[PDB]
Amino acid sequence: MQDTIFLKGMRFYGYHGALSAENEIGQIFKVDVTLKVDLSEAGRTDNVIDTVHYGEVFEEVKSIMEGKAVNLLEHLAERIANRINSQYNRVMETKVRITKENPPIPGHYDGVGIEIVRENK
Amino acid sequence: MQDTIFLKGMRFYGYHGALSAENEIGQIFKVDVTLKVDLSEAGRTDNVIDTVHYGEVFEEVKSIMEGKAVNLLEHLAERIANRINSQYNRVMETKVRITKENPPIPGHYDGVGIEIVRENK
Amino acid sequence: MQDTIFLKGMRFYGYHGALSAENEIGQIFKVDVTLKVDLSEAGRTDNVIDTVHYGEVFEEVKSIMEGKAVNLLEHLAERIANRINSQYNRVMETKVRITKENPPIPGHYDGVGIEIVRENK
Amino acid sequence: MQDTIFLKGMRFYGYHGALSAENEIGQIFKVDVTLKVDLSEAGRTDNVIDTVHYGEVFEEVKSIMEGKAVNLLEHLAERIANRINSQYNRVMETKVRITKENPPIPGHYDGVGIEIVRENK
Amino acid sequence: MQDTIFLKGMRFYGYHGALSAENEIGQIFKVDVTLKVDLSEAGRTDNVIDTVHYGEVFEEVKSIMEGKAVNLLEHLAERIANRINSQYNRVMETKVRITKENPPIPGHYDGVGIEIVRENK
Amino acid sequence: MQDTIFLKGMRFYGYHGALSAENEIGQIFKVDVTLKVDLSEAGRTDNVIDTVHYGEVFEEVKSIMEGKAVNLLEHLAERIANRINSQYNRVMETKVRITKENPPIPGHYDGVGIEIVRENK
Amino acid sequence: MQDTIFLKGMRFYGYHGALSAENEIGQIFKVDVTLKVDLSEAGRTDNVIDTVHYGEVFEEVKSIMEGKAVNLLEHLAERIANRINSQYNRVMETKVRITKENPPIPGHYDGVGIEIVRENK
Amino acid sequence: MQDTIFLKGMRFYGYHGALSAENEIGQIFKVDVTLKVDLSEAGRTDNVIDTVHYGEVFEEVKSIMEGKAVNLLEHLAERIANRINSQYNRVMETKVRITKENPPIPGHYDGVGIEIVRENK
Ligand SMILES: Cn1c(=O)c2nc(N)[nH]c2n(C)c1=O
Ligand SMILES: Cn1c(=O)c2nc(N)[nH]c2n(C)c1=O
Ligand SMILES: Cn1c(=O)c2nc(N)[nH]c2n(C)c1=O
Ligand SMILES: Cn1c(=O)c2nc(N)[nH]c2n(C)c1=O
Ligand SMILES: Cn1c(=O)c2nc(N)[nH]c2n(C)c1=O
Ligand SMILES: Cn1c(=O)c2nc(N)[nH]c2n(C)c1=O
Ligand SMILES: Cn1c(=O)c2nc(N)[nH]c2n(C)c1=O
Ligand SMILES: Cn1c(=O)c2nc(N)[nH]c2n(C)c1=O
Repeated sequence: MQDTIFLKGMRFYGYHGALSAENEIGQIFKVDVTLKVDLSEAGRTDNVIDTVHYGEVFEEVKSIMEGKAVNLLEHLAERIANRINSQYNRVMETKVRITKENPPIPGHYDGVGIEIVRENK
Repeated sequence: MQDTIFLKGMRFYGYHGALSAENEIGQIFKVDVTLKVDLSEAGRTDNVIDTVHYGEVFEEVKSIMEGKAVNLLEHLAERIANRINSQYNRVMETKVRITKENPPIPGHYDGVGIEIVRENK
Repeated sequence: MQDTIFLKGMRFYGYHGALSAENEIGQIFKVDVTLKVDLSEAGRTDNVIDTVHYGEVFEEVKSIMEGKAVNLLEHLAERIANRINSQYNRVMETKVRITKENPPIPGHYDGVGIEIVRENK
Repeated sequence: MQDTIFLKGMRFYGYHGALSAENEIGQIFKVDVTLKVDLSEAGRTDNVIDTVHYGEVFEEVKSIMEGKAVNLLEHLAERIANRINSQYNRVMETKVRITKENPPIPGHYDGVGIEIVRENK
Repeated sequence: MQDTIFLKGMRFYGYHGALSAENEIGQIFKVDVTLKVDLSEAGRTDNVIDTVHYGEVFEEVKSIMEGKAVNLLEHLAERIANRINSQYNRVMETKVRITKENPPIPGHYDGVGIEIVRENK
Repeated sequence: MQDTIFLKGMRFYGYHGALSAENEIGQIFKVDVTLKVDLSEAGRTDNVIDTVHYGEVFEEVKSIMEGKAVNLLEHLAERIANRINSQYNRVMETKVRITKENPPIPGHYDGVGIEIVRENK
Repeated sequence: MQDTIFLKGMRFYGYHGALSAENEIGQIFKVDVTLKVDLSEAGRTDNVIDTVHYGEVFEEVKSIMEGKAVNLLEHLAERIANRINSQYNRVMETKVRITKENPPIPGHYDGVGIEIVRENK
Repeated sequence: MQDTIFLKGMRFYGYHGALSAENEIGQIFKVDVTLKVDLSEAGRTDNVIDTVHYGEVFEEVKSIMEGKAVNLLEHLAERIANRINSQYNRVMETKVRITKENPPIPGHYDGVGIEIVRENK
């Protein structure tokens, strides 16, 4: 099964970061979420109830990215993946990518970050 | 076999959507279509008859994206995949991606959507 | 005097629009603000008090773009220009540009909108 | 008066061109339209009747770009400018820009084209 | 072995096409070439003789894209793949992608095209 | 008179440069050309003879950018402006912009260059 | 005289900022420099001595952007403009633009900043 | 395990190259680094000590890209991969991509380069 649902380039202003100054000032975090879901029934019925609603998905992502400040990107991505899988049975697997296009790194790069893939149990 | 034929970034203005206001106003839908096809004969002969004509492919995609208004993206992608496979034997498999870069989602993201891969029977 | 202060590409999700469906669903509004201000003293002193603070400027723009829903872009731009000039004497003139990259217009365009220039009285 | 209304990046597939092969095949034409209009009343009242409706403007542009095939870009831009000024008194002046990003020119360039500014009489 | 050598976004103005008008006028063709090659020796020695020279590769691609006019993209990609493999033993496999961002297709899309992967015999 | 004709982003691979190594290796030069021309007659008649043909213009630019290697950008832009004005009476003024996006400058910048405006005598 | 010399998109990682946390962490500053200079002699002679060398210009900009940490953008732009005019007589006027694409501003915008134009005395 | 850590679009100005003129003048090298690392513990603990610090990673990449001049890209990528794996046990595998967007290649392409994947021993 290679069907997916996606939310690309979501961006949030949060105060996460290991450096005290990071949590003080804050920055923009870019998030990509890809969910493994079978979409043939929904594609057959045309009934939004036979699939996963993204607006809802976006609400989960948001509430986490714009919530309490944490240290690592790995913690935010793990809270999002775990949160999405717990609420939706149809999501067979969840992939979370978080990019920090402007970390406290003296240099020229397009962005830094992490990505994780969490299968639904 | 890893050969493909592609039509990237096709965009259509349709009135699909689960929200009544969506079907009223309308929006732009971006579509990516990748077809699995063996192109060595055509690459050998140089005869357009030994391959799949995209302009035709685009016509199928268009007629569906700019046709009657439906509820889900999964329905549009399933009508396109099913329609392409039924008309072309050379297409061993069809992948359809539809992006809604501006859904009724209060936030900042690059786009939301779905993707499906339908092997030809 | 050709010095300016600028805030480019600010984007807000608001429910402004003349069509009822527009106010229902909402969309993203992109805003560009250019202020006429003499920056030689501040450039000489290096004292933020001798110039106009943008973060503050952004707060004014935001509070208007993300406030009550209105009909026209001309009303939002006029509320922003009038609001910026009333609060800052150093701003000799204010230019406001608002773009609706996705209005209820069946077609392919990069965006539509208005721009106004309001000298400070 | 430096207020304006704009429609940027409109794109149409038309068959205009001096070369017979151009009119046969066709291409995409990108159009930018900037109208000189006083928007303080509309910005004051918030009444769409006190300003120029772009969707209407876009309809005029479209009907010309997607109408009969002509030879020059100068003819299309002159038909659009003349057409916009004749229908709207509030438009003090109209600027039309048409770009042919893919003319029959053997080379590497981003695009070619013309621009005209037509004051309303 | 997942090492590769690449030449991305090469663009050529050629007169290939099935439509007579296409061969008359011409257009820009974008080409992506990815070659499978083991680069540890060259990465170890730092000797350009232990690897595949791209400038040479580009010369082969060019001479084909800017040579006699043919009908299909599949023919150009097959002439390039076959030509690269015949001249270089180190290339274990060659992938050719050709995009026609402006074919004679009445519509709005980012580009159309084909891709092929040819293992070296 | 604010009408213009334009050729944007033309790019050529030439060996111009003050540094011997520059003339040896070569680089890509990006060129923008804006010509002042009255386009109302041509816009009225639709006759390409009542205006300035760009393809021709591009040929002049090309023959200079891809010709003998010189030292300065100012020399190339002056040869182009002077060449365009001498051949076309309708061009009331010519503006030439040449960008070196990759000069021998150790740093991170989008590009360097010059621009000149030459009225036709 | 409308000739200019330009350096666009220069970017530097500096620790300037009014907020202590800003000077601690640092960020990327984007700089645009446009110099008013008559380039007809240099365009006539082709002698780099009859014009202003940008690499040198870039060195001045750099040494200031990557030097001691200051409070305002207005101070950096004033040090650059003043520094360029003092060293080059041919520069009739200097324009400096500095953008902070990621200031400590909780929001979504493309960038904030200032611009100044300093005529040479 | 499909988790990764990434640093995309890092760019450095180095003097590497097989052509003497290349080492003389220099150019910008773009680097992409993807590291295979298990991020569930760190995602669970939120402790930066349970993962690989990128700023450190960037320092290794930098010191190599901005160090002594070498001949091939394969040598730089092999020094980076080997250097990252030797210093971090958590990195199960390292992928290095280096692009030369402006090599001494007379043509129009987006960039050329190599990529390697080095599993950690
Ligand atoms: C905030 N933050 C992170 O999340 C992080 N994750 C890794 N792997 N390294 C990190 N650093 C340095 C950091 O500052
Ligand atoms: C129109 N529309 C869809 O097609 C859709 N598909 C999914 N999975 N969720 C959807 N929502 C919320 C929607 O409004
Ligand atoms: C919401 N809205 C506007 O603000 C507007 N301003 C002009 N000039 N025309 C407009 N239309 C059609 C609209 O729907
Ligand atoms: C279609 N077409 C034009 O409109 C045009 N306008 C100018 N000035 N030159 C032109 N050429 C060559 C052309 O083919
Ligand atoms: C020039 N040309 C092609 O190469 C081609 N290849 C496929 N598969 N279809 C094609 N058409 C319609 C075309 O015009
Ligand atoms: C090739 N080249 C130029 O054309 C040039 N023009 C100015 N003003 N400065 C220049 N330098 C340094 C250069 O190398
Ligand atoms: C660092 N910094 C500035 O340079 C600045 N310049 C203006 N006008 N406002 C500014 N703020 C808020 C700031 O933090
Ligand atoms: C500097 N340099 C390289 O690193 C390289 N690597 C390959 N495979 N070919 C190369 N050429 C031509 C070059 O000039």
